[PDB]
Amino acid sequence: MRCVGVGNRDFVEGLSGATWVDVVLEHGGCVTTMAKNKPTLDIELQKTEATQLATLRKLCIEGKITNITTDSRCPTQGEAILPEEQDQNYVCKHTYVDRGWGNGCGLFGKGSLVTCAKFQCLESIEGKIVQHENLKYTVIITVHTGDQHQVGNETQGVTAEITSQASTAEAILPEYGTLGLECSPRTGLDFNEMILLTMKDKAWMVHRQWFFDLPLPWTSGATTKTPTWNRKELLVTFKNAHAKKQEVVVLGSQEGAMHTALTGATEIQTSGGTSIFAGHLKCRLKMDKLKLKGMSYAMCLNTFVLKKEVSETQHGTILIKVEYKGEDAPCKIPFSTEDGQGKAHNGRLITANPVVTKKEEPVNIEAEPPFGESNIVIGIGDKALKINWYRK
Amino acid sequence: MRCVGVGNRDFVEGLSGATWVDVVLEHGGCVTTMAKNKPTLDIELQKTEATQLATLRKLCIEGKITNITTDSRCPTQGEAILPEEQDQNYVCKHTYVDRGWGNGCGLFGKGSLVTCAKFQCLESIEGKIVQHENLKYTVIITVHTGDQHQVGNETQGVTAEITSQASTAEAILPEYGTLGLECSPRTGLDFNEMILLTMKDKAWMVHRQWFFDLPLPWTSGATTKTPTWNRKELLVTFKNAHAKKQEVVVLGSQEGAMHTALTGATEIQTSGGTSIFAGHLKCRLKMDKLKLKGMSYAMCLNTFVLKKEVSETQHGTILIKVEYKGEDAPCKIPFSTEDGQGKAHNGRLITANPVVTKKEEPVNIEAEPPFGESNIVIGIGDKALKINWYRK
Ligand SMILES: *[C@@H]1O[C@H](CO[C@H]2O[C@@H](C)[C@@H](O)[C@@H](O)[C@@H]2O)[C@@H](O[C@@H]2O[C@H](CO)[C@@H](O[C@@H]3O[C@H](CO[C@@H]4O[C@H](CO)[C@@H](O)[C@H](O)[C@@H]4O)[C@@H](O)[C@H](O[C@@H]4O[C@H](CO)[C@@H](O)[C@H](O)[C@@H]4O)[C@@H]3O)[C@H](O)[C@H]2NC(C)=O)[C@H](O)[C@H]1NC(C)=O
Ligand SMILES: *[C@@H]1O[C@H](CO[C@H]2O[C@@H](C)[C@@H](O)[C@@H](O)[C@@H]2O)[C@@H](O[C@@H]2O[C@H](CO)[C@@H](O[C@H]3O[C@H](CO)[C@@H](O)[C@H](O)[C@@H]3O)[C@H](O)[C@H]2NC(C)=O)[C@H](O)[C@H]1NC(C)=O
Ligand SMILES: *[C@@H]1O[C@H](CO[C@H]2O[C@@H](C)[C@@H](O)[C@@H](O)[C@@H]2O)[C@@H](O)[C@H](O)[C@H]1NC(C)=O
Ligand SMILES: *[C@@H]1O[C@H](CO)[C@@H](O)[C@H](O)[C@H]1NC(C)=O
Repeated sequence: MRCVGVGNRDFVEGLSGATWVDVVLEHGGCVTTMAKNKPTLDIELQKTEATQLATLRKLCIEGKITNITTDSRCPTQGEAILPEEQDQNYVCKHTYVDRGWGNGCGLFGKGSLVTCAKFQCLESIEGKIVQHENLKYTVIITVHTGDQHQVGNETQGVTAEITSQASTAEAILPEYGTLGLECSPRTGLDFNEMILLTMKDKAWMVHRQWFFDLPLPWTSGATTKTPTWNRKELLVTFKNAHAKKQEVVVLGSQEGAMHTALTGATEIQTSGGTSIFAGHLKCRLKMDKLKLKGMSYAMCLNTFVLKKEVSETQHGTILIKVEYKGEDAPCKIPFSTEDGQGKAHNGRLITANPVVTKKEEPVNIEAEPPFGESNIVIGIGDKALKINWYRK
Repeated sequence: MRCVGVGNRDFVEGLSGATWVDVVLEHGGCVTTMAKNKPTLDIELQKTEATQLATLRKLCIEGKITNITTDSRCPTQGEAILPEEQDQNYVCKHTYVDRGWGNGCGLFGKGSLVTCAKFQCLESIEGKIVQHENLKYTVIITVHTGDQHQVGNETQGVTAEITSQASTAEAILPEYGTLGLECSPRTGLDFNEMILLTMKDKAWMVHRQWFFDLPLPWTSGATTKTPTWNRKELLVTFKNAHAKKQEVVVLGSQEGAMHTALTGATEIQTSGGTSIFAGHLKCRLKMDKLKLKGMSYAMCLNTFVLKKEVSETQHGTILIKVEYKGEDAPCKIPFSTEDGQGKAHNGRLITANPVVTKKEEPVNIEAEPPFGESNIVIGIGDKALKINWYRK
C-alpha cells in the first residue's frame, strides 16, 4: 500500500475479461492496480539510473597558475625563447619592453620578452554521452497485503529491474506468486543530440553543439590524471601596456556563470553515480501466474473493532484499520457495502480480499465508497461493525 | 637621469625669458625638463594612491550553507514554525508535502512544512566610494647629476607628495636647492557617479547604480565580522517538486561571472591597500630657488676617455660615459659640438653643466646631436676626445 498517501496516484481497472493490464509508471507518480480475483498492486518506478557512461569532452572551470618563468633579449637580437613554450602545461605570450643601459642592455630600443605559466586545473566539468540502451529503471511493486504497518511505507516493496533489452521480466511476490511485466522504454529526449554534463554533485542535459561551443579549456575525456588542457587562452590572460614587466592572470571559477547559464536546461540531480531522468515508462502486466492470497479461507465469524478512526485519501477512498476479537484464525473479512438501507452495491473495494492473518495483527483495508451517504458492514450478524460514511 | 631609457619620454623646453615651466606628468610617462643655467630634471609620477576610503555596501559572491533545521505539522493544523524564521542568519521557505498514516499523520492531505539554513559567506566583494579630494600623487624628481650609475636608475629620485588640497609643495634636491611645483590634479572619471569595487586582490571602478543593481547578498559596509546578509535568496534556492523532502542548495562562486561582467570597466591594480589610477596630472614648476651645480668651477684641462661606447636613445639623444685621467679635481667638462668641421653649433647638451666630481668616478652625459654627420669635442686641446656621429 505504498502509494497510499501519494499525491499523484493512478487507479487502473482490470478490464473484466482478460488478464494483462497496461500501465504508465512515471517519476513522482505511483499506480494502484486491481483485477478480478487478483490482488491489488502498487507499482511505482523508483529510479532511472543510467549504468555506465562514456565521457566525451572535459571542460575546465577553475584555473590556477604556477611556476612563472621568463626570458628577455636586448634590441636587434631576435625574440627570446623558453623551453616552456613547447610544454603544454605552460601558456606563454611574447611581448616588447623598453630596454636600455639602465636595465642591462648597452643598446636602446624595444627589447624582446616572453613569459610562461604552468597551468593546473582545479575544478572541472565532464560532458558525458548517454544513449537509449544504457538505462535501467527500477520498479518497486508492493502488493496490498493489509499488513499492520504497510499503509504508505515506501520500504516493503518487491524490487524489479527492467532494462532496454531485457525488456520483459518477472517479479516474485511472497505468497502471491509471480508478476510478469512487458515494458517498453520510451524517452522524451533524443540521447543523440544531447550531452549529459556533470559538475560536482549536479547534472544537466544539453545540446552537443552548445556544450562544445562553451568558452572553456578542455581535454577529451580520460581517467587517471595529468591533462593537456586545450585552449587555455580562455582563462589565462596577459597584460603589459607600460612595457616594464608582464603580469599573468587567471579568471576565477565559472561555477556560478555556468549555473546561471544552465537555466532552461532540465536538471537531473546526480546521486553520486546514479541519476533521475524524467522517463514516462509504459508497460503491460501479466496477471496470469499471479495467484491470490487464498480463497481457501473461511469467513471470519466474530467482531471487528475499528482500531484507527477511518480516513479519506486525496482521491476518494477510505482506509479502515480493524482488530479482530475472534479466534477464527486465518479467515476472510466480510465486507458488505450498504447504500443506506440494504438493497444494492454502489461502492467497491480496493484492497482485494482482505484477510486477518493473525488475531493479534490489526488489518488495514482501502475501499472506494459511493457518493453521498453510505454504510459499511465489516463482520457478521452478531454486533457486526458499521461505519456510516458521507462522500463528496 | 631616470627617464633615460623610457619609451614615452617628453622633453620640455625652458622658454627663454622667464623661470616657470608647466609640465604634464602621467603614468607610463617620464619628462626631462631643462632651462637656461638650470639643471635638467627628470620628473615622473610614481603612484596615485587613494588615502582612506569608506566601504558603502558589501556584496557576497560565495555562500556556504550549514545547520539545516526543519518543522512540519499535519494537514488542517496550520503552517509549521521555527525560531530560525526570525533569525537573519537563516534563510527559510515554507512548502507543502503529502502526509498520511505512513509518515506520522493520522489524517490524509497536504501537510505544512518549513525548512531553514544557516547561511555563511566565504568570499565577498567590497564596493567603496572615493572622491577626488582623497588622494596623494607621488612625484619622483631625479636631477641630472651625471653620476656613475644614475643612468636610468629608478631609485635615486627626490620624493614629493602632492595632494589635491596640498596643491603646491617643494622638494630639496641635494646641492641644487629647491624646486617648487604648482600642481593641479585633474582626472577623467567622476568619482561621484562611480564606485570602486574591490574583489580579492583586484579592483575596478563602476557606476554606483549598476554596482547596487548586482544580484548579490549584501551587508552595508562595516568591519570586525558577523554580518546580517540581506537578500540571501539570490544565492540560496529551494526545491520540492515531488513533495517528500525539501532540498537546500547554494549557487557557487560568482568570481568568474563577475570578472566576466567587469569587461568594459577600467582596471586599477589594487596592491596591498593602496591603488593605481590613470591620472594625467598637470603641473608648473618654479625654477627660481633652484640653483645649479657651481658655475664656480674651472674648465677641466686634461683628457676624457670614452668609458662605455656611446649609444643613441629611443628619441634622438646620446649618452656619453667618460673617465677623467686628470688631476684638476672638481671641474666643468668643456663640451664643444662640431657641425663636421668647426664653424657653428647645431647640437645642444641635455645634461646641463656636466661636471667631474671625483677623478675616480666616471661621468655620464646626455647630449642632443645635429642631423646627419656630427663630431663631438669633450675636453681641451691636448688629444681632447672626439666622437664622430651620424644621426637620422
Ligand atoms: C642603480 O643605483 C644603485 C645605487 O647607486 C649609488 O651609488 C653610489 C656610488 C652613490 O652615488 C649613491 O648616491 C647612489 O645612489 C646601484 O647600486 C650600486 O651597485 C654597485 C655595483 O654592484 C655597488 O658598487 C660596489 O662595488 C664594489 C666593487 O665591486 C668591483 O668594482 C671594481 C671597480 O673598481 C671592478 O673593477 C671589479 O670588477 C668589481 O666589479 C663592491 O665591493 C661594493 O660592495 C660594497 O661594500 C661596501 C663596504 O665598503 C658596502 O657598504 C656596500 O653596501 C657594498 O656591499 C659595491 O658592490 C654599490 O655598492 C651600489 N650602491 C648602492 C648603495 O646601491 C646600482 O648598481 C644601479 N643600477 C645600475 C644602473 O646598474
Ligand atoms: C514501515 O514498515 C516498517 C517495517 O514493517 C515490518 O513489519 C513486520 C510486522 C513485518 O510485517 C515486515 O514484513 C514489515 O516489513 C516498520 O518498522 C518496524 O518493523 C518491525 C518489524 O520488523 C517492528 O517490530 C519489531 O520486531 C521485529 C521482529 O518481530 C524486528 O525485526 C524489528 O526490528 C522491531 O524491533 C516495529 O514495530 C516497526 N516500527 C515501529 C516502531 O512501529 C515501520 O514502523 C513502518 N512505518 C510506519 C508506517 O510506522
Ligand atoms: C550548529 O551545529 C553546531 C555543531 O553541532 C553539531 O553536532 C553534531 C553532533 C551534529 O548534531 C551536527 O548536526 C551539529 O551540527 C553547534 O555547535 C551550533 O551550536 C549549531 N548552531 C549554529 C550556531 O548554527
Ligand atoms: C616548479 O616549482 C615547484 C615549487 O613551487 C617545484 O617543486 C618544481 O620542481 C618546479 N618545476 C615544475 C615541475 O614546474
